[PDB]
Amino acid sequence: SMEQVAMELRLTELTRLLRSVLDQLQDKDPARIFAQPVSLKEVPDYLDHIKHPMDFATMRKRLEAQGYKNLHEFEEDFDLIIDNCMKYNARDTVFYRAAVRLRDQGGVVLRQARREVDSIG
Repeated sequence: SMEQVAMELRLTELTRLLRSVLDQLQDKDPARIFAQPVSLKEVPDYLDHIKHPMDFATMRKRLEAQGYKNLHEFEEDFDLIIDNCMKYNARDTVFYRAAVRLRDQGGVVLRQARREVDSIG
């Protein structure tokens, strides 16, 4: 149907906008702390601590399959990156501090992304 096509075009355009958002958020992680999944070979207990691991590469795979239906879903995964790190790592660590700085900086980006998603529809 044409209606199904129009919905698919909207999803495609959302995917475009979320790719630009993802790029901008990942630039706020110049250390690349959040680039890849935590390795279960290197942190064998991780899944005892963190139930839903998340990282920028895993987000990018979902994005490229057009797997985010709305900005809320994308934000959920970004918040998991931050929140997982702030739980597993202590306040005095480079990891935790990197997560705080990512959250603070990413807030700016996400605030305008929401306006754009609402504005363009």
